[PDB]
Amino acid sequence: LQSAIKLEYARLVKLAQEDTPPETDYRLHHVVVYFIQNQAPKKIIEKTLLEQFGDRNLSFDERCHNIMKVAQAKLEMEEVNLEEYEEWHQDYRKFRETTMYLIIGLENFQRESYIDSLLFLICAYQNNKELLSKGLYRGHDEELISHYRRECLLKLNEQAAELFESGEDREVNNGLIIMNEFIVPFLPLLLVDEMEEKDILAVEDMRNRWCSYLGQEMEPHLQEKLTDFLPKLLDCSMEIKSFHEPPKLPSYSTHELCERFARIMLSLSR
Ligand SMILES: [Cl-]
Ligand SMILES: [Cl-]
Repeated sequence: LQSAIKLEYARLVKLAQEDTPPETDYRLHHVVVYFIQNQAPKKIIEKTLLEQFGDRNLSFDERCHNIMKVAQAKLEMEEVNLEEYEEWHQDYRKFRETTMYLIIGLENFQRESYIDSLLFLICAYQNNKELLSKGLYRGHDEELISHYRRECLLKLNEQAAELFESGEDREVNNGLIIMNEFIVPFLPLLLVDEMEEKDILAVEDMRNRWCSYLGQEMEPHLQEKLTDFLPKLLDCSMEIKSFHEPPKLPSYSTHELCERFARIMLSLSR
């Protein structure tokens, strides 16, 4: 059947146009769905379909063997544009990893493991902005990732402040280590854009919280600690390293990707 590829392409177009609830994202099921929703050239899509049919070497199924030879025939026929071809498949692999960062970030947020959550959400947010640079359908819901990155910062800040309010030397030092390790270094990320008003207000809310302890009386060696810390939190400088190493992802199957995405989207309460 010289048209099995045309049948399959027409099926994926239909899948690509279906309206689906937030837990279901057929871009995670097939690279060609990602391509269709992102206006990939018809030729990029056909080559991807032909290679999915024609890449194998062996078959025990007469009908599939024949479809394999047909696809290998068309593929063997300047029109290749390999850099464009590799670029689209790299973009899809980045979409899958971005999804996996987001899932682990949201899973840990829901478990209230905010230290583990935060870096995944920050990485997901930044990768997602890089995807959406290239088009509207390249990535994930910006307002959702924006919401959880911001709420995860505020909850970790709450955790650090309540440690500080306890007034014990170990807990104060631990709270200040949280602020200096996980929060202060990423404050510039939430100030980059004046249009992102909720992020601006959240940075101001975190800064007010730590300043309001000036209005409280406490052990003076702790007051010296607060006094050295506050300039760090209130600093005007936007100095931030340009590359950050991403947290480690455990190996995962596409099956895991899709199912864990569905499961966290369905249990999240926002
Ligand atoms: Cl949708
Ligand atoms: Cl959806």
